[PDB]
Amino acid sequence: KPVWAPHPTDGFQVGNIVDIGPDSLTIEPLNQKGKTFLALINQVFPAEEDSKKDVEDNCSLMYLNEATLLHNIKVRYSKDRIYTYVANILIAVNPYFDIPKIYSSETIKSYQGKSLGTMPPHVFAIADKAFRDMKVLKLSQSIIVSGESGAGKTENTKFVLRYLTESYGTGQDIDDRIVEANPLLEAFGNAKTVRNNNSSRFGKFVEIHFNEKSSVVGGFVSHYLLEKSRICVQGKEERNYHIFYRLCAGASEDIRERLHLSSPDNFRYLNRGCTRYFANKETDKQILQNRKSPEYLKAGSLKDPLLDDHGDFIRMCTAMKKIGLDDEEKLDLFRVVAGVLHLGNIDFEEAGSTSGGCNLKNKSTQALEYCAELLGLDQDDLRVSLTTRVMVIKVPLKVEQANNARDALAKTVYSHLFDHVVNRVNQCFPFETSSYFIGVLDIAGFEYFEHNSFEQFCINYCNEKLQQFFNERILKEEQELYQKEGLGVNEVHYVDNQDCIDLIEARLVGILDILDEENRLPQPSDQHFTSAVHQKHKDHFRLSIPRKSKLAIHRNIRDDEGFIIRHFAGAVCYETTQFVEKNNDALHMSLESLICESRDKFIRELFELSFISVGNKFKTQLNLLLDKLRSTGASFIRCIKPNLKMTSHHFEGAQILSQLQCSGMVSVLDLMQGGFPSRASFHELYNMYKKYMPDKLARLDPRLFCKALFKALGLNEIDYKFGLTKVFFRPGKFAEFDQIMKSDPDHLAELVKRVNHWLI
Amino acid sequence: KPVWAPHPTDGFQVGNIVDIGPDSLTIEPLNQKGKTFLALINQVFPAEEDSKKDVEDNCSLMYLNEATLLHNIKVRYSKDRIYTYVANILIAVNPYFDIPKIYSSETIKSYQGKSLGTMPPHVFAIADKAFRDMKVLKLSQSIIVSGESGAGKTENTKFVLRYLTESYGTGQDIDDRIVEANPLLEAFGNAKTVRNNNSSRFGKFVEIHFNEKSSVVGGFVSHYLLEKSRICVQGKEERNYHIFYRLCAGASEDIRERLHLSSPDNFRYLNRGCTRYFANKETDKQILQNRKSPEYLKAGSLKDPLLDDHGDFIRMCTAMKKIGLDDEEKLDLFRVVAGVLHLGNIDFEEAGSTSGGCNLKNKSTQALEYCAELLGLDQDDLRVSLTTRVMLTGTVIKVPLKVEQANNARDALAKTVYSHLFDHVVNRVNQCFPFETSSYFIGVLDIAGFEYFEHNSFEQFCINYCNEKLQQFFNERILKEEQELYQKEGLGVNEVHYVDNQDCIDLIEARLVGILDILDEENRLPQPSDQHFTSAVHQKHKDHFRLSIPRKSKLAIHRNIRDDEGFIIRHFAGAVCYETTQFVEKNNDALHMSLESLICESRDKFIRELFEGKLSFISVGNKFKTQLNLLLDKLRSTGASFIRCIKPNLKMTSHHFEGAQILSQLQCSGMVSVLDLMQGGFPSRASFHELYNMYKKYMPDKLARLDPRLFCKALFKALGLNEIDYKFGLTKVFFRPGKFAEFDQIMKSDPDHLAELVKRVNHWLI
Ligand SMILES: Nc1ncnc2c1ncn2[C@@H]1O[C@H](COP(=O)(O)OP(=O)(O)O)[C@@H](O)[C@H]1O
Ligand SMILES: Nc1ncnc2c1ncn2[C@@H]1O[C@H](COP(=O)(O)OP(=O)(O)O)[C@@H](O)[C@H]1O
Ligand SMILES: [Mg+2]
Ligand SMILES: [Mg+2]
Repeated sequence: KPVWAPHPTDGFQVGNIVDIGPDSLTIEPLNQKGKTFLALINQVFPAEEDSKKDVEDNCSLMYLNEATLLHNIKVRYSKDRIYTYVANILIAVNPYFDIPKIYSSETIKSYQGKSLGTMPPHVFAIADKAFRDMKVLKLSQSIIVSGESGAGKTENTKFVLRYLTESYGTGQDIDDRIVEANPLLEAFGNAKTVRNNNSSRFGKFVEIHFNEKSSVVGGFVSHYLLEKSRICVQGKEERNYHIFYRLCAGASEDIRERLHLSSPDNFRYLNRGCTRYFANKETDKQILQNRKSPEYLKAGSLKDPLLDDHGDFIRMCTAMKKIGLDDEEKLDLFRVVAGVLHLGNIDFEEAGSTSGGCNLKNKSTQALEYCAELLGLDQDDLRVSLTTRVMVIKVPLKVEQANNARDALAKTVYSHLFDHVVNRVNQCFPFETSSYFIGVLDIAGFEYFEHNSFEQFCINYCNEKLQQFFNERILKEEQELYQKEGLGVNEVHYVDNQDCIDLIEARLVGILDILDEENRLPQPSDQHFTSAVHQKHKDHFRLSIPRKSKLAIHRNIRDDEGFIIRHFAGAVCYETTQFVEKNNDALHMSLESLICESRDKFIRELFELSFISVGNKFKTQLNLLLDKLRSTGASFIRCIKPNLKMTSHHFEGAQILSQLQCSGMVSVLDLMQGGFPSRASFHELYNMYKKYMPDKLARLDPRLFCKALFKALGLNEIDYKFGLTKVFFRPGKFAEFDQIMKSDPDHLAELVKRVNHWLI
Repeated sequence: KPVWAPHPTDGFQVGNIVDIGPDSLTIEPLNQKGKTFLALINQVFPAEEDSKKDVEDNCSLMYLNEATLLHNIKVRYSKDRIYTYVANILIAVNPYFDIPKIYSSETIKSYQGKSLGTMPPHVFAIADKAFRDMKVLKLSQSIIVSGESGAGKTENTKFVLRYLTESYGTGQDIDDRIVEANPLLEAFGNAKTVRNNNSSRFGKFVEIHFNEKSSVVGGFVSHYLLEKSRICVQGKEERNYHIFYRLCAGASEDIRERLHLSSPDNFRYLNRGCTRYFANKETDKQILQNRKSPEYLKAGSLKDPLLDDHGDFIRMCTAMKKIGLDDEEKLDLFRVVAGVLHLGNIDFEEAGSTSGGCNLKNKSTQALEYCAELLGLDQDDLRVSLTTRVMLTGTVIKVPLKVEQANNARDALAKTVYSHLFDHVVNRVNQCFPFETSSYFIGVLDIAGFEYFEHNSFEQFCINYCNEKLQQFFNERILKEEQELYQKEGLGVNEVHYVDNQDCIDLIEARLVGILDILDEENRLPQPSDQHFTSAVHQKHKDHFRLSIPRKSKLAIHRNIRDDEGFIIRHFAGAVCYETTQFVEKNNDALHMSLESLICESRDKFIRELFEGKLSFISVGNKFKTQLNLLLDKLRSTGASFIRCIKPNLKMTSHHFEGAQILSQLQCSGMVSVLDLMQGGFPSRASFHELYNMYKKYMPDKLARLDPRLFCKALFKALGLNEIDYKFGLTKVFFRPGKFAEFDQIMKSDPDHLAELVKRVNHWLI
């Protein structure tokens, strides 16, 4: 009798149905006899009889639906239980505080070799299940950690890597080198955004490699789309990459003087964003007064439970030394960071024309001197390369063009530094050969804002391709297997997004190749690119002009000023201004030659028609990643952001429900509950027990020995289902399935004995 | 200067640009000063300076666009010139009257061995180009004749076959035999529809086979999807297959009495359609009064320039006798036709409570007697098989049928007997021109043309799915492979992007989730439902570009159709809304075992030969998919030539060019896109190495010393070709449209010809 009905902020609320209408139900809310509200019949759900209980696996609920799912994970969250299963899929709700001892070395040990369901839900169990599948099925594994910005993807990725390296690594300098290399990646690739204080501005796939003995030999980090625009400008509530602030706050006085550093407000590439440090009462005392910006002295430090610019610098330097980076290497990295900062301080003024173009302002001499010294460049060569350009003819630049050459040089130098850092990290844990790998995927999900540019376009392209993988693995392949085995499982359908992917990535006519065409034209134009997209995709369902938008804020955007992509996760209107500029990874040959001919060996090694497609380079990386994903066994962790305020114990029902809906988790609740996540063929099960079986058992058809074995083990006909060639085990039966699958000879003998006792 | 701007019925109208706005052009129509209309900038095209002229190849126009194409086709049509090229593709506009001597034996001879462009555009030239390619390239050929219903596909297919057999045959009756057998195929496979008085209700692929000497050895006809529903019921403006009317109108009194025939109004399988004969003042006098239905006596005869039920019967019988069918065989065919007619006259009535079944009405005794006698069946065996169904239970037992189920068993038996008769007729025709072995073939494809009506069923669905598949072959061969070749050769030809029609194929034939497979699933269920099938289609294909619910239709006649009662398929040739009622029934080719056993165990040797507890199910859709994939493998393995037929109006009238209707066909056929791609296309090509090697034993040292490309350049220049006519690629030399004659001269391997051209090069080499 009480049901779940919609609630604007809680998602659902308890009530009683008092009336019915076509398409509607009248709901009386709990302890409010008289008051009523209407709801569409498909928005009203049965509730669990016991409202105080919680289940570890959502598949155990009497009624599995979006409302019961939300309530179950709510109750668990209020008891600081952030992990809950949906069969072998994990849901992780960001606690926004450190829950005591749930990631301890003791907690790690307790999860080792334990079947799913034998221990409470946890990321450690997902990591252990991937290890056991790799070890047993002799197949590489993938762990996909999904969710919105601030959901907890990066944190759960670290928990997976720590679990695997601590458990299946002997305990060696080599073994720790995968975990210890992380503060280095975050310093150069993470930054403070409005949604996350430690936002990842690059995607990653971290592979832990194993030998034949299922022991860690080493690892490999693949990185994607480092956000270039952040290098030069940030919003007032955002910062540039952590490294700049860690170096400004933590460097020794000798380092600060050698790099000519000062408080962040002195650098153009930092002073448009927030120049405040992450610090507490203690660490603020360790930061010298000369490193503190006026804003930091007025507003105080930024607050975060773990981020600390001074502490993170010391930790970073300690990690660098432990993984094998010497001081020379460390100082070379800092020199480039400082060089990039001084570069941003170079200002230009119009020349008297007469002679056209621009000059460096006399106030920029000191910045020019510092930048050229740190980048090992000749001062006049840098001065010339920032105010002129070559195109056959050398021509002067206007102020605006000079500001752009300076910003292009900074973005390219920094991006090349990040690539060096990722390669250097890979060089700490290399391996001659491996049998298998366990790969963890940590990358930004589908996103949109008021104004959508190339960055959003690239990320949303990635998630259109990943979505196809998710649909194919969880829905298409799973339901196909049930069909081929004649299990009669109720069919769950999905919209195929191959055409959406085609729109973007089709050869010649794909958006990426149309964009490439534009970059190779004599007069490249964003308007011309956008027109060529609309002209080449007239009848297309997925492609629309901005004037067809539902939102009024887009109706004034011209046909040649944008496009609407009807993505699987919802329509996104893109403003196409600067798509041509952002699509070029190549530095102009005049700037390229200048930096390649540096006096510094380190700088030259960063760089060891100027056009390199950002979109097509990314498509090639994405396809390689997708080939690895498709060739491996896949495990999924869906991270949930509980609120928009980074607060603990603030479960926002409506916001959480929207993520459960949008992620597609709801659409698969009935598939997953009425599914069979564990399976084995009757022949392989029979062949494994064959040498232990007596004639009475051996004479039987494989199907019949399996039947006898399951019955002797106290399994009911509900817990499993026999197909044509395979036996299938329901969710919540992983422990029993692993007991049936255990190949240990003493174990095989022991079970044959149980069968013999059951037959008598 | 005057331009082409849109016109609602003419497609385009000539006008002058007087103003310009942000998205428009203000047009003043010709000779109408002061009057104006707005058009989108994208919809206004340059016109040819000379409006009275016409060009034989549309590639010759100064401005190649849809408006100039339409006008060129129009001007030629007004001068009774129904054929026009788009390089090596032919456009054929149905004249709807006999143009004098353009298909004469004299016209046939004049096209023999002539290169494209040397003679006016004509189907004979497409047939000759296919012959020359087969002889020279040692590769089988296919001629694809496309277009909607009434466009002229069947007529142009006949012209091709007559040309090839008359030109490249023995000279005896053996070549004529392929042509002479046709009245037999049309009598059994063609019928009067609202779009065409002689509509083809089956698809065909006619192969003319050749020996090593490129001489006709024989032929082979492949047939696809004869329409089953027409055998039993037709609309008031349509008829059943021609044979029924030809036999009713032309049979001798002894034949009429032996088959117990009468006027068409006496048969259920004819009296729901139009029972009027095709006749003129003269032939109506040859039809006896006892053959004439009340409707024929009231409304008079049906009018057609060629179709005549009395005359076509005599012609059919004359053709049968000439190709080798004796009277025994002829009478056996007529007997089955009459047996099918009498079968339809068997009516049923409720049996009562005791058995919840039915009985034959006492008024149906005579029909039962006649049917059983003509089909060589026992009367009581037929009575039992039409009113009962055998079931398992494991003892064999019968279960009574309800009236509706017995009407269906009767109709299933008629459709199966008739279909088996048509298969026999196609095989018998193949037996008239067999061959032990052949080197190559020239195949002509004449499929049932794209058609839609007020109400669209499974027949239209199957027809249009096939018309779709052949548009995909055209797209793949002309618009895909062509541009890929130019790319692989580095020619830098401007890329043409067309809307593909593959997504529509996928929707229909995709495994498991395809419409054909979902329909088979439905037939295999305990309670098969059309609504359940339609729901499954909509559920598995959400937001598809080619799938839509019927209420989303543009036409008012489809907006009251329920979601589970139909679907809209967006075909390349225009959106079609299908009513899905009876899709499950029409998708079953199988006859229930009781009816199958009854017809296989006939007393008649002819009937038995027509025919060689579980579910009786054979998929019509998947059987058809398998035939089409086989045909498509054959097409993909041959050199392809295309003829695009155009229907000028919806009234079957001559000298009525409907611009808007014609333009729509030019758009939907991909001709508008082909024209674009020929602005820089190269339909003729050859390896310069293979070309150099062919002349090497004839060329002097001065030329032999040169790089192959250089001898080729010397040869092209010596032959008066300009640098604009040709283009060198990485491995091939390419020639622009309008240079076929010159390219064929370059390619001629005849040693005397090779020597003669080397002499021309030596004269050019001063
Ligand atoms: N399991 C967790 N335990 C403690 N704090 C967490 C946990 N997961 C996330 N957080 C907090 O939330 C922040 C955002 O998490 P993060 O992994 O960076 O998100 P994402 O990578 O999805 O954007 C963290 O920096 C941390 O403060
Ligand atoms: N070239 C032609 N010359 C004379 N009559 C023609 C010609 N093409 C077609 N017709 C007329 O138009 C009718 C329809 O032609 P048909 O070839 O049967 O069309 P389709 O097979 O494409 O539906 C013919 O029966 C004939 O009356
Ligand atoms: Mg992250
Ligand atoms: Mg026809």
